[PDB]
Amino acid sequence: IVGGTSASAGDFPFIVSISRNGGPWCGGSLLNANTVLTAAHCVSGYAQSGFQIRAGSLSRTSGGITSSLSSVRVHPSYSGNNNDLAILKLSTSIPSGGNIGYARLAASGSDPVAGSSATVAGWGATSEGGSSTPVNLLKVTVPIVSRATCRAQYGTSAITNQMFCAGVSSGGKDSCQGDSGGPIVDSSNTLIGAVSWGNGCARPNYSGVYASVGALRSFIDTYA
Repeated sequence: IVGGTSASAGDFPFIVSISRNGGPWCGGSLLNANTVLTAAHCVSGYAQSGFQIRAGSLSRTSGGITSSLSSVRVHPSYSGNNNDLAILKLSTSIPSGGNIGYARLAASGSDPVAGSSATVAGWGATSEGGSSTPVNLLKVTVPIVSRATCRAQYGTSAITNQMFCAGVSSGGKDSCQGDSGGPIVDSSNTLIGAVSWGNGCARPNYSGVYASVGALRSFIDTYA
């Protein structure tokens, strides 16, 4: 996260860190005791056993409850950056309570409205190409950018009906590498997306692009 502040305990009861090979990698969202939602690109085709989920902590490396993976399922229409969601099943069930809870999802068919506030969180870099990453979870609030404006930035084909965008024209506030798969929420803390892709991080006039939960509820609902 670029331009962020430290998340407080319980800000995102459902957020998980996804370590890979013992190191930082991605974020995700705990949907129920045995299921995490993340970005497909975080997991597709990689060795499953390299991943470890942690819930209930502001750190990636201690606190809360861990699990390995039992299975990975990417969206059936995943292609390039499009439809960038995956369902992970956990080898260890994670109970709600305390600072752990399960995500509530954006309604099917919903689409975040330009100008509304959104908050994104993760353990990723604090600058584009940064090598260091924070111990504790960061968050940042950015407005939704209309799909039309986002298509002006990236091209028409590049931004689909299963993506939405968020950021500020001046840049300086965004998700970045290592934040992929983690949550973006609306102002009510309802999960509206997963961190997906963008041109660099926090660049002027290049929004962050998010996989849209509202557009992808059939997949999520079927397999969660």
